[PDB]
Amino acid sequence: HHHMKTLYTIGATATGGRNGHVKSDNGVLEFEVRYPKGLGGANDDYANPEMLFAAGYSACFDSALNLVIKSAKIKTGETTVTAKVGIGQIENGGFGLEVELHANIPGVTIEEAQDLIEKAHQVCPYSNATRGNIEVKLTVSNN
Amino acid sequence: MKTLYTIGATATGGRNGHVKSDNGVLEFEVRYPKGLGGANDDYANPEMLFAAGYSACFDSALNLVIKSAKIKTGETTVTAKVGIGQIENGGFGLEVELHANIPGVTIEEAQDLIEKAHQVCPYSNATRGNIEVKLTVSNN
Repeated sequence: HHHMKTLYTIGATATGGRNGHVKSDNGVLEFEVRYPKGLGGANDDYANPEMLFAAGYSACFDSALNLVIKSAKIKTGETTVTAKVGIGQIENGGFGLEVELHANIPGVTIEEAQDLIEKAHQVCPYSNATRGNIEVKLTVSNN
Repeated sequence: MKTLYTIGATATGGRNGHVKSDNGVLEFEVRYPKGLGGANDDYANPEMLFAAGYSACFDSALNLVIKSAKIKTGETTVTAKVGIGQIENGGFGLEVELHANIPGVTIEEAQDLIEKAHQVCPYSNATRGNIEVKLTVSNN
């Protein structure tokens, strides 16, 4: 039991089996999902849950990074975050993820950049949700 | 781990957040929802991406489990409801209500299927023990 004061909740529904469909409760997100070619699918034309995880994690981390920057009143350029998500088979026959995250923070020193991403990595819910379970390699640049 | 597939995405845009997968298949804007101080509820956000991804991951795993057993069912549905709140480090954490519906089976069969799916789905494996995932099943 992870008791917290819930600030916001959002739902989504998945249907359609192998040729899947996902829709947020409010319709803001709605699209097809399919297995990608590298997992035995027909093509790479559609989204999949691994891609949704990369999209969500990159956005979560960039949002947390910008909150940390604004809280510190530090001048930076516009930040960028990339998330690369891999899937493979794990020990029980299930499947698991691995993640590489990279942030770029223009206009700061590397010490500042490192401090900022360290804090962002504690703020981001995706980082808190995955810590200890999967590999999350996190690096920062200041280009 | 022997990696079978990898996919990337990039987020940028500052106050006008934008996310794009490496291949352009997903590209959309993100903003804070009203409940977290944002202007409205017209945009995606990372909580919504997690709900979409988890529901799809779990439904995919469930269908793989069903097919491996050659069990006849109706079309399944999975809902994921994702909450966010402040946690002990001063940062923020998720919580999930995950519900599957499996038509055409007994509730005991459905429970067995979701228990197996919860070991297959990468989102379940990645988050286990770090967030509460209330997992239930129906057979409507």
